[PDB]
Amino acid sequence: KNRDMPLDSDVFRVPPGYNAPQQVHITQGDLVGRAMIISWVTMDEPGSSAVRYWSEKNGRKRIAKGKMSTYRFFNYSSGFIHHTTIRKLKYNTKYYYEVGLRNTTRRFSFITPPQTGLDVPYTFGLIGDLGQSFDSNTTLSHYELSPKKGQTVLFVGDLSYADRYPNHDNVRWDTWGRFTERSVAYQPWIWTAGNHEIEFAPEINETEPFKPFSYRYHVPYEASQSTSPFWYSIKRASAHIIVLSSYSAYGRGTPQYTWLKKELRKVKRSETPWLIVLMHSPLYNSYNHHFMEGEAMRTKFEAWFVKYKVDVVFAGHVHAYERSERVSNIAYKITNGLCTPVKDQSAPVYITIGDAGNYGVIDSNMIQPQPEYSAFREASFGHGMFDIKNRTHAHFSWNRNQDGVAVEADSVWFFNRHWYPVDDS
Amino acid sequence: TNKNRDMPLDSDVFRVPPGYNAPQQVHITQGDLVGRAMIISWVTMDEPGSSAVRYWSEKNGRKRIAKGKMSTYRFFNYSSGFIHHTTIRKLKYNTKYYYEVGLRNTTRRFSFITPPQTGLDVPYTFGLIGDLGQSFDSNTTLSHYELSPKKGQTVLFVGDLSYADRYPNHDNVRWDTWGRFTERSVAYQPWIWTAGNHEIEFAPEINETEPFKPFSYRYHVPYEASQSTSPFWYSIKRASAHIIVLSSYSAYGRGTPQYTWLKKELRKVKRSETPWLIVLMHSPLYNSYNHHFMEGEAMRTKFEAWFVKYKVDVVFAGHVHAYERSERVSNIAYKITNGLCTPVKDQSAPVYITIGDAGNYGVIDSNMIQPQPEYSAFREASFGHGMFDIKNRTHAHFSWNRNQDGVAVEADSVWFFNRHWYPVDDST
Ligand SMILES: *[C@@H]1O[C@H](CO)[C@@H](O[C@@H]2O[C@H](CO)[C@@H](O[C@@H]3O[C@H](CO[C@H]4O[C@H](CO)[C@@H](O)[C@H](O)[C@@H]4O)[C@@H](O)[C@H](O)[C@@H]3O[C@H]3O[C@H](CO)[C@@H](O)[C@H](O)[C@@H]3O)[C@H](O)[C@H]2NC(C)=O)[C@H](O[C@@H]2O[C@@H](C)[C@@H](O)[C@@H](O)[C@@H]2O)[C@H]1NC(C)=O
Ligand SMILES: *[C@@H]1O[C@H](CO)[C@@H](O[C@@H]2O[C@H](CO)[C@@H](O[C@@H]3O[C@H](CO[C@H]4O[C@H](CO)[C@@H](O)[C@H](O)[C@@H]4O)[C@@H](O)[C@H](O[C@H]4O[C@H](CO)[C@@H](O)[C@H](O)[C@@H]4O)[C@@H]3O)[C@H](O)[C@H]2NC(C)=O)[C@H](O[C@@H]2O[C@@H](C)[C@@H](O)[C@@H](O)[C@@H]2O)[C@H]1NC(C)=O
Ligand SMILES: *[C@@H]1O[C@H](CO)[C@@H](O[C@@H]2O[C@H](CO)[C@@H](O[C@@H]3O[C@H](CO)[C@@H](O)[C@H](O)[C@@H]3O)[C@H](O)[C@H]2NC(C)=O)[C@H](O[C@@H]2O[C@@H](C)[C@@H](O)[C@@H](O)[C@@H]2O)[C@H]1NC(C)=O
Ligand SMILES: *[C@@H]1O[C@H](CO)[C@@H](O[C@@H]2O[C@H](CO)[C@@H](O[C@@H]3O[C@H](CO)[C@@H](O)[C@H](O)[C@@H]3O)[C@H](O)[C@H]2NC(C)=O)[C@H](O[C@@H]2O[C@@H](C)[C@@H](O)[C@@H](O)[C@@H]2O)[C@H]1NC(C)=O
Ligand SMILES: *[C@@H]1O[C@H](CO)[C@@H](O[C@@H]2O[C@H](CO)[C@@H](O[C@@H]3O[C@H](CO)[C@@H](O)[C@H](O)[C@@H]3O)[C@H](O)[C@H]2NC(C)=O)[C@H](O[C@@H]2O[C@@H](C)[C@@H](O)[C@@H](O)[C@@H]2O)[C@H]1NC(C)=O
Ligand SMILES: *[C@@H]1O[C@H](CO)[C@@H](O[C@@H]2O[C@H](CO)[C@@H](O[C@@H]3O[C@H](CO)[C@@H](O)[C@H](O)[C@@H]3O)[C@H](O)[C@H]2NC(C)=O)[C@H](O)[C@H]1NC(C)=O
Ligand SMILES: *[C@@H]1O[C@H](CO)[C@@H](O[C@@H]2O[C@H](CO)[C@@H](O)[C@H](O)[C@H]2NC(C)=O)[C@H](O)[C@H]1NC(C)=O
Ligand SMILES: CCCCCCCCCC(=O)N[C@@H](c1cccc2ccccc12)P(=O)(O)O
Ligand SMILES: CCCCCCCCCC(=O)N[C@H](c1cccc2ccccc12)P(=O)(O)O
Ligand SMILES: *[C@@H]1O[C@H](CO)[C@@H](O)[C@H](O)[C@H]1NC(C)=O
Ligand SMILES: [Cl-]
Ligand SMILES: [Cl-]
Ligand SMILES: [Cl-]
Ligand SMILES: [Fe+3]
Ligand SMILES: [Fe+3]
Ligand SMILES: [Zn+2]
Ligand SMILES: [Zn+2]
Repeated sequence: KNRDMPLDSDVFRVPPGYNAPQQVHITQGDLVGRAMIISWVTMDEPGSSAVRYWSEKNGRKRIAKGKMSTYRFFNYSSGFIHHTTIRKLKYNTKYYYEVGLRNTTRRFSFITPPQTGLDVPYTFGLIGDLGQSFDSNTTLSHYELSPKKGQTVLFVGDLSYADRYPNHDNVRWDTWGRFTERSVAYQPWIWTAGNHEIEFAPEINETEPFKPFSYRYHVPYEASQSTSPFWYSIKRASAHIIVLSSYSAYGRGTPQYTWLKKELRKVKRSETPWLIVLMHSPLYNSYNHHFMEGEAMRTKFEAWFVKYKVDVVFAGHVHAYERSERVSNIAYKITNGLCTPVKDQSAPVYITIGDAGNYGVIDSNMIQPQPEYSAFREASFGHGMFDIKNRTHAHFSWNRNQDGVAVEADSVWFFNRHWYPVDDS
Repeated sequence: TNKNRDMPLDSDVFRVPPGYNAPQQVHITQGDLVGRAMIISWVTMDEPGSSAVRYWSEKNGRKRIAKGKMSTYRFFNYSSGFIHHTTIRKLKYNTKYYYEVGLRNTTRRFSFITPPQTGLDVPYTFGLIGDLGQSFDSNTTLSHYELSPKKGQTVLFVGDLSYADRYPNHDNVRWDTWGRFTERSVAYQPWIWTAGNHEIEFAPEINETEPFKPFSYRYHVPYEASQSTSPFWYSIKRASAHIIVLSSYSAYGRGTPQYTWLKKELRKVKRSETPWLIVLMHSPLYNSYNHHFMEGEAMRTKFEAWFVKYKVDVVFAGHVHAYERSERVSNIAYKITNGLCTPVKDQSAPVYITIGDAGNYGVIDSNMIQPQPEYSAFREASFGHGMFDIKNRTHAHFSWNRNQDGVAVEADSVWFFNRHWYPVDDST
């Protein structure tokens, strides 16, 4: 039943050297891709928050300075968490960066995206509910061996599953950071907050929602004028990506509601044709597990997604894969009986991709027969790839952990809802 | 937009209590779970002053001192005066107490009457006031409440207090005036506070990004007494009623603090101690007015089935500037593809009452969905207030009084039959 990887697993090895940086991870640090947040932990002493970096093209070494933080959770004391934003990066350029400049230096690299534009191709990985089981490791292996070559991971929430351990044993956040480093140190992952990040534990006097996650994983939320790390937007290549918080407030007048309504107004499909929404809890879901948990946010935001021609909504939370038809359920007025989802070519596709591994359990129970709103579903571990070719075409594919790394078990062409709104069913 | 109907600053209801550093904007609310405590609140403008409260019952008369805390805030270019909150505890039930504030310079005296101990057949009269504001209509509603022959003993307040956020930069002076205006009631009987959308004051354009800041500095609630982690949701018991206060503009997704709190809190209700189970929220789950139609749908998906499972007697809300009383219905059978989305009569469900018509800034919400739906019993766009008069464990009498009527006329009334002790069809 415990399918979590043991503490002495190779993927959790501590990088050697006195105060060697560990749990190194990067994410986009600005609105348009010219910056990068570099994050890592030192365990032996605070160390330096400086990052040394240079482009392959110019080879000029520069230093950026950041900030160190620590937290406590019950009887756990963290190591020294560093976050440093490197700025004014050149587009479409390979950079190297080094952390741990005082004692044990470690070097990594990333490639900045091209400048935002109509036809800029870009390959997004889709990972959800990863955890640290053996299944999780297989999914990560399949992602990094994919011939499609993902360039940025859109991560739809539920990271370490540390909160399943006694007192949320936050050592299991540290192991998760060491395990995922082999990917996220070299390409950004775009973070969404899920229910396993809430860690609301009044019984051990831990009452601040999202505390361990928010200390460890920073996002560039001020760059889209959000007032909270849990909802924010970034642009990358031909995509505008909106990250939402299933477990924050979204009533009319609340910060998240206000921010999203204004952010949708700011989207420019003439600059980023692909409009992508990330959230943890799926609004369309025909699995037994968490059935209808997404109704609340759906009543608030579904009609806006249709009005603004969102291309696709990605969610996790359900430990399985599902791809909806383009559907809407926005005509209900309490007493008019109109509560059945209908085919709606102006609506986004809703994809559930929470099947990366969690702690080793798949959600296999489905409502039968498959409802008309659901196009394809399967209870298998795996990951997705959203591969943009240009302003009109993107190719989505789903890869199963039991298939070869080059095998797509589901795949479908997306026709852009703004630039090429022809029926893609 | 809209003609300015707010009472002007030199109005008599806004007069400053005289004397150097005289306490103003005095208000009280229940300070504990069961009614043996009171939070005393007030503002001093000239200097910090003392947070001490001198209090004594009229029977014995032994004078005691409770020590509280002082705080201040800024909002854009506004700086608050000095805000005091002080909790008097271990009071005797059903007892008149005198209390005094301003002990260093200008003392002012007030009084309150503690409720009886909680119990199955304890009568008690609650006023219902929503979306009050500080227009001339607001002043009439409060006058009608004060003059009611039924004698309200505690106000259940369903949100939208001062409407200060309608002024430029939310001119927080209009919080002070509202405090001075409502003192003539709330300094002498508790008002039970619910947070509405006008308390959010989310104003990133002037760098004020902390939800509820002015409200939460000025109005405290005994939220830790029900083991809540936030002032915006909590519960209290008073006489024969168990009152649950919820926050429409906080998170209530599964696993969130409020959601988790409410689910545990409902399990603590014991209808043999407090037979009347009452919920307050700002945004109504049932509402057949065009203004804010279906805004309550999100919370309804999370909580309506719980209200029916625990046989809540009544849910009070404001937000819509009008009056409405539902039938006992539920709409909890929907499963996406089973097509069951019409409310049905359900004798385990509460009655939903919208009572957000106390005045606001002088505007009534008169556009209604047509025809009146089956789930709506009575609706009318008039300014007024309600009274929930508990007689015993089986009967409570609700009445609605209109500002255009005499203070003793009820344009709507209905006997509530208790859902635990007497679940009889009380419709119409
Ligand atoms: C943060 O708080 C956590 C919760 O308190 C700490 O974890 C607890 O740490 C205590 C140690 O103080 C553990 O208790 C001990 O468990 C010993 C284990 O022996 C077991 O080994 C065999 C292996 O085959 C088992 O099959 C069998 O169960 C056997 O008992 C035990 O020998 C000790 O007696 C001791 O106390 C046990 O006895 C009590 C007396 O009645 C029992 O009531 C109780 O069941 C105790 O287990 C405890 O198990 C552990 N709890 C959990 C949930 O993990 C944590 O401590 C840190 O982590 C643990 C795992 C240890 O390594 C500990 O040394 C370390 O400090 C705290 N962390 C920090 C940083 O402070
Ligand atoms: C935006 O991106 C999308 C997705 O990539 C583009 O759509 C693709 O466009 C390419 C062309 O650029 C299409 O590939 C071409 O397909 C034809 C037809 O293939 C079929 O028929 C063959 C016989 O006719 C058959 O043998 C074959 O197996 C298949 O069944 C191929 O003939 C063609 O290959 C030949 O031409 C190229 C070009 O010189 C040579 O290099 C080859 O050696 C061959 O001689 C080529 O592979 C592809 O099918 C499209 N994909 C999809 C999913 O539609 C899109 O292009 C635009 O839209 C398509 C539909 C066409 O109208 C394009 O011409 C058009 O540009 C991109 N949009 C823009 C504006 O670029
Ligand atoms: C972690 O990294 C710091 C900074 O690089 C180390 O501190 C530095 O250690 C050097 C030893 O190689 C010190 O310089 C040496 O001084 C001698 C004569 O004093 C000179 O020949 C020449 O300048 C040498 O480089 C240097 O002063 C020191 N810098 C400080 C303390 O700011 C640190 O070394 C460890 O801590 C210091 C306090 C010493 O005790 C070292 O022996 C010890 O290894 C590094 N820490 C570890 C654990 O490796
Ligand atoms: C508001 O209330 C404060 C506190 O009561 C007043 O300040 C206090 O004034 C006392 C004199 O009335 C000061 O007396 C001190 O104690 C003994 C007697 O107990 C004196 O014999 C001795 O000389 C001390 O000075 C007391 O120090 C002072 N407390 C403070 C300042 O914290 C205040 O009075 C105003 O300020 C004081 C300083 C005097 O100048 C008064 O004339 C003046 O009115 C009160 N303010 C007002 C406007 O009423
Ligand atoms: C709880 O409180 C309700 C409301 O006050 C009680 O119901 C009321 O009981 C009164 C008896 O004390 C009734 O008054 C009498 O009415 C007749 C007309 O039929 C008059 O001629 C007579 O002079 C009295 O005025 C009153 O009508 C009634 N009100 C309602 C709305 O029903 C209730 O009493 C209990 O239930 C009622 C239905 C009767 O069975 C009563 O006998 C019985 O005690 C109170 N319940 C409890 C448990 O205390
Ligand atoms: C708000 O409503 C209240 C209650 O209806 C009004 O109170 C009335 O105003 C003052 C007290 O605030 C009282 O004034 C009295 O009348 C003469 C003037 O004719 C005055 O000179 C006397 O000294 C005396 O105090 C009046 O009796 C009182 N009425 C009551 C308590 O029933 C208040 O005016 C209203 N304010 C606004 C702005 O609408
Ligand atoms: C997780 O998956 C990786 C990648 O498949 C495994 O990496 C292997 O590590 C061993 C020793 O650590 C090497 O000898 C192999 O060459 C690696 N395999 C590949 C394909 O690179 C890793 O062992 C897995 N860890 C766990 C705990 O399952
Ligand atoms: C379907 C028609 C348009 C959608 C709803 C817009 C109309 C609501 C605005 C209003 O007419 N009234 C209330 C109000 C005040 C201030 C902020 C509000 C934010 C959201 C809501 C109300 C607010 P009110 O002024 O009555 O308090
Ligand atoms: C059966 C005991 C063995 C281990 C149990 C640990 C499983 C926790 C994580 C999980 O497997 N499921 C979460 C979940 C499941 C069921 C109900 C839930 C209700 C509220 C929130 C989450 C819920 P998750 O958030 O991951 O879906
Ligand atoms: C305060 O006001 C506006 C917020 O929209 C902005 O121009 C200014 O930079 C803000 N100051 C901050 C965020 O420090
Ligand atoms: Cl270092
Ligand atoms: Cl809402
Ligand atoms: Cl939810
Ligand atoms: Fe999960
Ligand atoms: Fe209102
Ligand atoms: Zn989840
Ligand atoms: Zn309102």
